Amino acid sequence: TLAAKVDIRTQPLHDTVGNPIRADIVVTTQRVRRNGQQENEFYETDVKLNQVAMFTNLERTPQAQTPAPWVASVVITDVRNADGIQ
Amino acid sequence: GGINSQFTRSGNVQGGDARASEALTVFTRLKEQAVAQQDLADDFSILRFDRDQHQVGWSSLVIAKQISLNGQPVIAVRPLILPNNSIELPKRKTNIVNGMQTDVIESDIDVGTVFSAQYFNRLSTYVQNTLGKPGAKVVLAGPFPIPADLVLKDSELQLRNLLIKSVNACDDILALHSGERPFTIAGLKGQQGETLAAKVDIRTQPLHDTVGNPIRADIVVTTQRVRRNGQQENEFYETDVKLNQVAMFTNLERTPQAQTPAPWVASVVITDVRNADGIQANTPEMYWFALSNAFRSTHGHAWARPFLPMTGVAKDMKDIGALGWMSALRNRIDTKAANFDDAQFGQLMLSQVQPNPVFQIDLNRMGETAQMDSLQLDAAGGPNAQKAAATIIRQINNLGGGGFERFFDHTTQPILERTGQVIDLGNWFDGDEKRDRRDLDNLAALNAAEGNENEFWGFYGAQLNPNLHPDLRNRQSRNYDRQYLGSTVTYTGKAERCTYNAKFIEALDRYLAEAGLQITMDQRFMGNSVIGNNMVSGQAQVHSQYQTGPSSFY
Amino acid sequence: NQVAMFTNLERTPQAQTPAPWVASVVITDVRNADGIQANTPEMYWFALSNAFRSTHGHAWARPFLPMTGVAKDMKDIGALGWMSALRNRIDTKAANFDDAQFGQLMLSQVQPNPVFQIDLNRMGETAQMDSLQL
Amino acid sequence: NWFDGDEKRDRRDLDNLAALNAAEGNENEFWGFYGAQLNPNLHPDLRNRQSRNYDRQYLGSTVTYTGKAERCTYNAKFIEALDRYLAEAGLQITMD
Amino acid sequence: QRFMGNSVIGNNMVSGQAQVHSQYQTGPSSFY
Repeated sequence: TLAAKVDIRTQPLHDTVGNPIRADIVVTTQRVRRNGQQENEFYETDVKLNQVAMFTNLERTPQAQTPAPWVASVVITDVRNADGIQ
Repeated sequence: GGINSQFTRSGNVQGGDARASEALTVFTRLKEQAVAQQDLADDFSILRFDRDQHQVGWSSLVIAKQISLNGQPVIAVRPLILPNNSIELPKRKTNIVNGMQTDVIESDIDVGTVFSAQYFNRLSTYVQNTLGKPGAKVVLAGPFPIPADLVLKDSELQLRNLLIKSVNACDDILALHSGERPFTIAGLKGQQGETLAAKVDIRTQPLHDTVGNPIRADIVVTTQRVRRNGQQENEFYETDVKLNQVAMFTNLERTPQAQTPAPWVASVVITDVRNADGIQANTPEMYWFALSNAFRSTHGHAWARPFLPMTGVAKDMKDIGALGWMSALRNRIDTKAANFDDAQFGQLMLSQVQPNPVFQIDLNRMGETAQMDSLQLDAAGGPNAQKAAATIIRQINNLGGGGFERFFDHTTQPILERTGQVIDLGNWFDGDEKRDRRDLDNLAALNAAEGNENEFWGFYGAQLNPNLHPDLRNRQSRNYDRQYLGSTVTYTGKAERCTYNAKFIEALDRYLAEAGLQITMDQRFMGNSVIGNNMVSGQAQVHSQYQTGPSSFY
Repeated sequence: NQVAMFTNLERTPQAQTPAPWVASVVITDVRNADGIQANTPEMYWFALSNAFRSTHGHAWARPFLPMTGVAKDMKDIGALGWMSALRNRIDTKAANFDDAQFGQLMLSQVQPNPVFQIDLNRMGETAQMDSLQL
Repeated sequence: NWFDGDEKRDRRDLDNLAALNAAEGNENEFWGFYGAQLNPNLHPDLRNRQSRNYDRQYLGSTVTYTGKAERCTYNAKFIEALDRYLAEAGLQITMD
Repeated sequence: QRFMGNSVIGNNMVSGQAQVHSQYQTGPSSFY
């Protein structure tokens, strides 16, 4: 089965040339192949496919002063595949 | 997986471990250099245990030396784990329940859990297949991981010392399996009119491991040979007169009594036990002889010496005045004052500290003395409880003649006790130099949190609460260290704390003392401490209704 | 079987680490089940043996804890603080007060072990055993 | 037995804690009440008189005496010996 | 003479408690 794991980060991600990229929320997709008597304890075979880096930002609607004043907008910065996949 | 084989784009990316080949090359060059300088002998081999083609958590380096005993080959191995920071092992998930809600806890995996029975079985099979002997017997000599965040390009001396020590350990285990003369104190007389002296020492800078790992050490007890004759020659020159060294530090524990006995009890923790640098041999009977020096620290209450304030500086991390926060007066006792001195320091220690200490040891299954720490952990409790105790008793009997039964009875007396406490091993870089993570103790936490008792009590419960799950305790301990110490903490391993039996230490000391071992070494009135021994118990002897009713029984 | 018990506090004569007060448990009534119509001497000791079992989890101190909602003020345990180090009484029936420091109070002012006593009566239902014990 | 406002109750409800609650801060009166119970020097009739006066003072006017009883203390070792003998004799009782 | 308390109740005290029915991971060892 395919499982998706969410993650919250505080250190920025890095590009292939060392360029930092802001990333607060990281969503990944993995392959879970846990059978009954699974062998290879503590050893994993590259079970990971995708990775998306996201961070949220707040925008204020122009209403003078029940709806909330602020609206949360999520910005997608980087989309990439697994390192193993060429 | 199959995706790469399904598209097959030209070029290769990743798929390799680069912290094993370089280490192997470095070790081969170091071995060649050592052999060239007539430091070792070309009789051992160095092999690589790749994780990729063996499917294991961590790659390792193994140093195998083989001999022949009665026609049966014997191989001794000293694996060296090689953790890498470029890859992440999958974490371990645990579930706990609180009321109507269930949550998932993500733990972390240490080096110790990687080295399991299956790992050693695969390593032994690989070594047997590589060396050409399928049925050869394989005996472990003690694993020793190489810590991460260590640059191998400029650490040649530590690696060289580690290799020589590994060869020495392999020789030691091979000699023990072959069978040699046990080390006894009867051969330490020297028949030359010398005596053994023990010197106590108080330190402030941490001790260092063979790979630069800091170790906290406040009290150091050593044993030396004093050979000062009449017209002694060689002035200012000394010939390696030193045998043992034990590093100790004290910690305070509070008994649960509501508010004449002192509120706090002092517990002494033994961190490192080692022999002299000159001595290249390590045998089981030397370990107990070195450990016997720990009890000698109570000759003049030397365990309380580090507690007294130093003049001129105040790090405010080990201040003893914080002990007064929970005393009868809410505020703290103010040291660093003109009036304060040793005159009432003794009064404070008498009125708030128990006179007798407690002895504890921080056993580590992955340290330098792993082969004895594992044995003591097994003797503490488990399926192998009788065998370990019998082996320990046999070793103690072998050291110093025999007849240990007159002082101890292992049949109906526990040797070591497990307190159910797990201690992290790490280092935090102070402003001046790298220090040890174990510097944070009960007194340090009390100093950090001036008056808020609830936070300190939460921290104290985060260590030894039996009701709370161990993973939560580890999480709280890792959060508190970050809160207090700093952002430079780097964990390296795990350790367990155990408490020795009170009678066992005294019996061992008395047995060694009676076995011909003689060790020599080194104010305002307060009242009469001897008048209370003589007290009359009795009282002077001088000559100077119950209505009933009918009973069916009689 | 069924045994009815209630605890009472006695004060040892010590002038001012041992707790000032000692708890004494008084056994009032010992009886068998309603269905059983037989009364023999060997059942009395079997029933009385149940009295010692009340100390399995310090169950003798359970009635002392305050009840929520009502306060008859006749069995209040806060009066024990009148002769304590502080002159005033400890104020129960408060938001902060709970079992967290109730155990602390019992440890610091009540002896851990109880005392067993019996109120023998030569004219009660079990007169033939009360007279023998007297 | 003394008739409470709601229903008839038992006279033994008045104990050391009840007397301490009734007398808030006057320690001397409570000490006199405590001595009225187990003073060996004072005669038993005076102790009964004081105990009958204190009950009237605290409980109420509905007290109605019915009999007499005596208090005794079991031996500490006897209870433990009896419990151990019954336990070793094949009796197994389980609870929380 | 004024009463001060019961000096004999403390001699009789129950010492015991009511008697009712109601990990350890290891590693390789060279010794055994």
